[PDB]
Amino acid sequence: TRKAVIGYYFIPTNQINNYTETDTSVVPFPVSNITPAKAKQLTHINFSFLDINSNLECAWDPATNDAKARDVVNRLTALKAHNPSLRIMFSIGGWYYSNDLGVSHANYVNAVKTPASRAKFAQSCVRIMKDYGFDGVDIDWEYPQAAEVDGFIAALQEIRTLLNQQTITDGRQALPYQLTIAGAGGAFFLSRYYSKLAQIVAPLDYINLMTYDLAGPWEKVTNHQAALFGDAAGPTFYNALREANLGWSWEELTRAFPSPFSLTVDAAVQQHLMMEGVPSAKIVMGVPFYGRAFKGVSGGNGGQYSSHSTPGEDPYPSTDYWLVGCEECVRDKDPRIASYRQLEQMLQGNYGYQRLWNDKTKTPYLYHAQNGLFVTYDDAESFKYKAKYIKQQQLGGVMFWHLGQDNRNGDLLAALDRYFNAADYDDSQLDMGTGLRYTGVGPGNLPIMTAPAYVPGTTYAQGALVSYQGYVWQTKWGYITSAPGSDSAWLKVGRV
Amino acid sequence: TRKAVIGYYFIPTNQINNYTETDTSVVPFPVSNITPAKAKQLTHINFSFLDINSNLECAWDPATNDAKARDVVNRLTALKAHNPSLRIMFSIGGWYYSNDLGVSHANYVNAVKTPASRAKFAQSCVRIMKDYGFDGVDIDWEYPQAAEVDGFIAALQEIRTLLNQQTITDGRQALPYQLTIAGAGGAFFLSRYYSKLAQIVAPLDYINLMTYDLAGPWEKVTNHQAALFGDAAGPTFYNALREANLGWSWEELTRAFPSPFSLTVDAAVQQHLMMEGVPSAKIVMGVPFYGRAFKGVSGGNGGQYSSHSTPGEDPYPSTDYWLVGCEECVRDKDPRIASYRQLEQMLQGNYGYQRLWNDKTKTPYLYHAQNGLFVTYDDAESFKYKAKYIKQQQLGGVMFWHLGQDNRNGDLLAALDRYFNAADYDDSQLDMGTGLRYTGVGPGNLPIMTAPAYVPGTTYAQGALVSYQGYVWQTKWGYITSAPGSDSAWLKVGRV
Ligand SMILES: C[C@H](NC(=O)c1cc2c(=O)[n+]3ccccc3[nH]c2[n+](Cc2ccccc2)c1N)c1ccccc1
Ligand SMILES: C[C@H](NC(=O)c1cc2c(=O)[n+]3ccccc3[nH]c2[n+](Cc2ccccc2)c1N)c1ccccc1
Repeated sequence: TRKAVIGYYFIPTNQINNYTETDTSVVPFPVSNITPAKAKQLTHINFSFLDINSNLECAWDPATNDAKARDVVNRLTALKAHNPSLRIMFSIGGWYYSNDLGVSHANYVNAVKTPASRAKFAQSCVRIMKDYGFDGVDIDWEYPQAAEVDGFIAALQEIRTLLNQQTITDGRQALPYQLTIAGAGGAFFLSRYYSKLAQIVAPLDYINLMTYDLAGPWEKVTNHQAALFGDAAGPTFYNALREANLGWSWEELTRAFPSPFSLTVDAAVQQHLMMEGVPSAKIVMGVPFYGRAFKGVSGGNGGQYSSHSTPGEDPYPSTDYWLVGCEECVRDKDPRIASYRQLEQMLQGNYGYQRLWNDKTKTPYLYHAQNGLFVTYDDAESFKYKAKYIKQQQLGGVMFWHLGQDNRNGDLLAALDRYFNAADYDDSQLDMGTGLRYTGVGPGNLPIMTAPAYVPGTTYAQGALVSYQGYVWQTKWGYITSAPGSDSAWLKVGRV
Repeated sequence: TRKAVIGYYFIPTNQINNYTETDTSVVPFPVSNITPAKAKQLTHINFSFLDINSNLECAWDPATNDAKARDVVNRLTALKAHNPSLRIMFSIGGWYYSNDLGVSHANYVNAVKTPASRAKFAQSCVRIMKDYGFDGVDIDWEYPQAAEVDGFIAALQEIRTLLNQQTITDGRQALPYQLTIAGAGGAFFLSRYYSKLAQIVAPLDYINLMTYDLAGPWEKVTNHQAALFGDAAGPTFYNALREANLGWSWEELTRAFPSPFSLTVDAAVQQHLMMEGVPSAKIVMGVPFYGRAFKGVSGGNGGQYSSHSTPGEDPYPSTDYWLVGCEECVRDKDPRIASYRQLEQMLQGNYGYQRLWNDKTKTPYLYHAQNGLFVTYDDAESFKYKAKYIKQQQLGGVMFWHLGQDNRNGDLLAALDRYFNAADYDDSQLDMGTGLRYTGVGPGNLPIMTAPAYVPGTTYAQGALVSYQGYVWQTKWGYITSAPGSDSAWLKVGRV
């Protein structure tokens, strides 16, 4: 099965209203920049962002010019002529709209609250999709909380029902309408809905893990924002998942959620695989096409794992644009975020940066010795290890944020497509390194084991192993006289 | 309120069928031994044991001679003339009848399954109580498993209704018919039903904690079988309660069930008090009137905390009676258990035993240097700390197993009555020692705490404390934008 390659296309309302394909000063990345070659390297384009209005329906930003917006979407759907597998999705949400303190957060909470509101919202999604020519629905709520999860899920089920009907009605069996979400890529936000991952994923074609922004100005110590594996010299974090409303025992929580742990991409993938009902083929690994910049770092380790003096406020509170060489940061008035395209021209422009590599996290980073700057980002070389990981773990594919941040040649997108599909690329000997792996074990990734069948009437000692009702169980203490699952003495440790 | 003093009277079927008050070789402890003075020192006598037959009704052992059994009961109920507060209870169950592999275990499991079976069993309990002149019903099932608890509880509720009605019908408002159980006194067996303690205790007058047999031949290391507080030099155990179906988070389970922990009487009491809905006044501390003997111990600490060569099979598999001086062990064909009366005479006979004292556990023990023997037991001085504990923790009183194991002067029973009621006994200065206390915290023992009210729209750092909806909550990590109780980030740490 061909791996998914899901690239976000984000364009602000202002850029839609003044859309042009001939002037980077108003629209830096028009649809024209997506050539036929790039469209063939993509499987999905997530147009972003749409929102949920106060009428609890999916809708565009009220300031959007509908005619210009329809034209941009048409420019995107025209790309399907170059790739009959391409889907133009649209995304509802994003951090700005849907975060706890975001402008529209209440609309997300209310839209999923009742059967009537969910049916009304679900219909609005399909309607938006058919009216504008999209190929599926992507929900990016960051993030539903525990009491909202069940309503959120019933909404996803309802959208799945109407999409499947719309697929049959439209004869789209060859390219069915799809439903996806962007999921959390770190344990803290994941813990909000972690216990109900199976029911969340069941109606989805993919869950796109936002396995980036694992470091940023909101953290006291600088770090890699999308490390694949852990670095023992780097910071560790409290495993919030051991506090999720799972209803598991102490042993189960401990074996599944070691704490502290390394906040890595591999961690977020394994934590999804630990739950029953979450198939690997539905997991998509997100990767960033941008870097995160810190100032005020110390020396001695290339800027890694150092305290810093980067403002953490949103938006950027000053007009001090201290990322040398990033005049795209001047345009956006924020020196903390730089696209891969900008970072490339910073490296080749003699600005004082060194490209260093951490062979444990398998990610690059830039260090500025003179002004004390640190940048964490990804490139075509980090994508080689992540692509092999995707294949080894039988994941659904890759997602990235976002297209407009690739270089003008599109090397990041091409690298991803190459690593999955190029007949002349062979990563069988690529060294995945000795960085720390996430070693938790849960109900969904229990190892295959063999054990004698349980015998009623037997008294088992501590550590005895038996097979029962499909699993291998182990006693946590001695003198066990009841059956596995009947008694808290038995721990599930193996499968089949 | 007078503290309860509940003494079990156990007499096997063969002793009932051949009952005599003139021959200790046939009946070692006839009812005659309980004088009016001793009768005034008791509040309850639990006659034991009755059983549940295959008709799912309460009944005597089929081999019992009914006329002789009535004679034994009448000798107990006649004692009520010397103490107008005394109740002669009868107990259903015990280890031999009700343990998982016991002869009648299925009858207990099946009796509580349905409304019809529970009603039939409950009525049989009242019918036995009135027919033989008992004053209440005591259930000693060792122990109901997790799936049986709800049915067990509905059975206890149903007995409560018929007892309350029977009290009205008989004009016994002055001495109402009572309902009790013996509960587990150690975490392993307690974990079977721990989560449902409140609903179990709700219909009861008392739950009698079997806070003994916390050491025995089934343990590899010798230890005190009823230590009041923990000895750091002694063995520690896996805290099974952290594996019970409580639905708590990792932090809550860890806060409530530190592990490993000292298996003590204080542990079992505090673990009951940690649960909401379990009033201290209903908790009764059991104490043993017998000792447990081990052979093959090493020296250096009086036989404490040593490996041993004691058989653990039941019954005792040989005729090797290695407990010097214990003639009663020869009669009973088991050198591992000795009544306090017998242990006293062993100390009086120059058999090689020394009485030592552990001032951490507040319990005595015997050590035999010559043959390497160790005995854990209780006496009148250990009862001084346990009686003071009962008063300090506002428990309902004391229970003991069993009357027939006291000496003929009744010093153990007289000691308990003295420490609770004698005007000339003063334990106000008794030093409870520095033994380890059980420090767990749960919902029934959350401390009162004060914190500023939670503020919607605020971002909290890690460790912040707020008051909300009746509790004080603490953040387990930073950047918290959700309400307490709404999210896995908040930990209940105090009550408002
Ligand atoms: C999609 C991706 N990421 C966000 O959209 C975003 C993610 C976080 C975040 O994980 N996060 C985690 C923990 C605490 C705060 C916080 N805040 C976030 N802010 C808001 C923000 C805050 C401070 C500084 C900059 C931005 C955000 N916009 C992105 C978007 C645009 C450009 C590049 C990348
Ligand atoms: C009421 C008290 N206690 C028992 O009646 C008893 C309690 C256990 C027990 O807690 N326990 C806990 C864990 C594992 C096994 C086990 N077994 C028990 N056996 C049976 C037994 C088995 C092996 C060796 C000796 C005795 C027992 N009779 C008693 C009764 C009469 C005379 C003295 C004391």
